[PDB]
Amino acid sequence: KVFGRCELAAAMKRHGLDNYRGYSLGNWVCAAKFESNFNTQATNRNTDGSTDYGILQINSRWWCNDGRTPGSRNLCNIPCSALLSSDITASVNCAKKIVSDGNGMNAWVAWRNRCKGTDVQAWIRGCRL
Ligand SMILES: O=N[O-]
Ligand SMILES: O=N[O-]
Repeated sequence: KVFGRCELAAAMKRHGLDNYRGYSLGNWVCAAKFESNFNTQATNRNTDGSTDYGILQINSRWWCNDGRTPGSRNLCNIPCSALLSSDITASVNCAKKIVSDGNGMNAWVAWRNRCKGTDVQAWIRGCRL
């Protein structure tokens, strides 16, 4: 599923991401835009053989099991395919664990490079939240 901007913002708010660990809703929408273009089916292979999955491009090296990343961890206790569903519950819950890990949103390369220090509130402007 490819989410609309305000549609994703609303789902993220409903799932409790707005100000989670002090990151405003705009930060999460910005990250999702640049990680996956709001597409829940997005997948990208990393150089080390792991893969990033879903709207927030959650990585199989640490967070999920894709049956092809030998020696990796499954810290969110899910198959990586659960991250590709039209329902973002699994992605959101795993993202909450990731952002709590110690590095905050710097865990997301796209966020650090394209969202951090910018006017992220512009990503939720015009939405009925
Ligand atoms: O969800 N339409 O911006
Ligand atoms: O992601 N474990 O193959």
